[PDB]
Amino acid sequence: SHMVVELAYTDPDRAVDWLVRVFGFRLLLRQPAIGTIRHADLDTGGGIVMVRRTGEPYTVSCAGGHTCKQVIVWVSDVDEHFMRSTAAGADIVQPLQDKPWGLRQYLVRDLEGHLWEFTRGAVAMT
Amino acid sequence: GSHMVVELAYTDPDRAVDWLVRVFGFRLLLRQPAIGTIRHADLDTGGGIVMVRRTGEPYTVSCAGGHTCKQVIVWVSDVDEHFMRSTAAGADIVQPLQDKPWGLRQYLVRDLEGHLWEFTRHL
Amino acid sequence: GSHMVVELAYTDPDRAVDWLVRVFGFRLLLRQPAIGTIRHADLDTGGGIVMVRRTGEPYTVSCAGGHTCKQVIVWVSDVDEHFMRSTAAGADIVQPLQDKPWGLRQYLVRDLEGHLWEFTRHL
Amino acid sequence: SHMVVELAYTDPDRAVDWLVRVFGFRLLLRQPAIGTIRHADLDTGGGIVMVRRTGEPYTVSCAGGHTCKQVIVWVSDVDEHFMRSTAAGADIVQPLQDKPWGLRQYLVRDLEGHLWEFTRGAVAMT
Repeated sequence: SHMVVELAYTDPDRAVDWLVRVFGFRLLLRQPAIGTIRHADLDTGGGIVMVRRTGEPYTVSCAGGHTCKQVIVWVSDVDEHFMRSTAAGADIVQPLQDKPWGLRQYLVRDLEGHLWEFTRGAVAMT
Repeated sequence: GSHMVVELAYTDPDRAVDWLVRVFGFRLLLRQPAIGTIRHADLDTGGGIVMVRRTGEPYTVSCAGGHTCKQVIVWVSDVDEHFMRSTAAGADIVQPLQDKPWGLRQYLVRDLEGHLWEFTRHL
Repeated sequence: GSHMVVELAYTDPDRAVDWLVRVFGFRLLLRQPAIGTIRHADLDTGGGIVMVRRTGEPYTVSCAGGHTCKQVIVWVSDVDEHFMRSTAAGADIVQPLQDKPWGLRQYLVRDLEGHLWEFTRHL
Repeated sequence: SHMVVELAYTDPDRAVDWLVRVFGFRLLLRQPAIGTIRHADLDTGGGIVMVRRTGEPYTVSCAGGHTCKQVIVWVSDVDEHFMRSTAAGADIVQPLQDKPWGLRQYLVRDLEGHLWEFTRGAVAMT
């Protein structure tokens, strides 16, 4: 396979900071290294997303082909995640709930209104 | 030492693994969890891995959207013997084995979920 | 006898083939056309085929839409030696080689077009 | 990798017949075998498409997840293709033209308004 998820923000500078603080993401790579952000790769703890500016020339050759509005992230500890987001006063759309199909999850909007869903042996044959 | 992994979503991974092993002759490498219904399985094709996942439970971060039919492309050495096994197993043949411009010998089969598999004699 | 084929679109297939052979150690199996710039190339990974295509020229019938970045998943036997070659070639490392829950050793690299490649020590 | 292209029609019966006659497609598989069409696979001469009803229960488990409105088909003989479509009086959106990037193509709408685009050595190393 599938697409890399890419997110477009009016200003990625504040978005990167907001996502790291509220959602506990970590910055892996940023471009340019110094100054205003044109591109950044963030570890969500359930995979990486690309964040970019709405418009401009793109730094990545295959970028700008799609833009995601609703992201699904699988997280190890969803309660602690839920606790950090609400303590920061994020726009919770749906409070943390057990779903009678073996999942617990919540919905939340980020600082620019994009919807995020956060949700929670081996036998090798030979 | 390298293996390309192709991720495919199935409604019933238990039945999909069984089907894929029986019909295509893939080999189960790994299943998760150990007990009960499979949520995730890795299958060796002999040249690449098929990662079977339950619908709605992708391998990594994803954008929200529907379960769609995938086209899978496979090169095989003996496409005639391959077609004969697929047919004997009762698979749904979409395009029967035929010659195509150049040296191509290929056929097309739909799996139990509806994914399309194209098997070609090394193109 | 089987080989899974993974199709990937590149703006400059000539440079992509060169890059992929040099950086990842893939092997050129086939190029089309014979003379001039490559429009299509097949690359052997040792366990699966990468089909390089020019952007806007897909392998088969398609729905209209943009050129997007793909995530490619690869299992490797010696991920340490693999990471050392990628780095020496100057590839853009997104996630440096690290241990992850279970027995996982993986890293992530972006290719010249921007596709993401995840290399893991047999998961 | 990519999706199979699936097309939804108000009545697939007429659509299948129309596509075979005007666009020169060939029916590979139909469901059910007898009676009204719920599902059909058509060879376009540049790959296969799935055609189905708008709604209903689906016969294919992975179907109904997407629906394509604009299809791109690569054809060996685009002039003959163009000639057959116009002789049948299909809604040509864009007449057959050489494009200064090495391609010749035309745009055309089908009987239910979906947009179709029709467009036109080996060295093994080892």
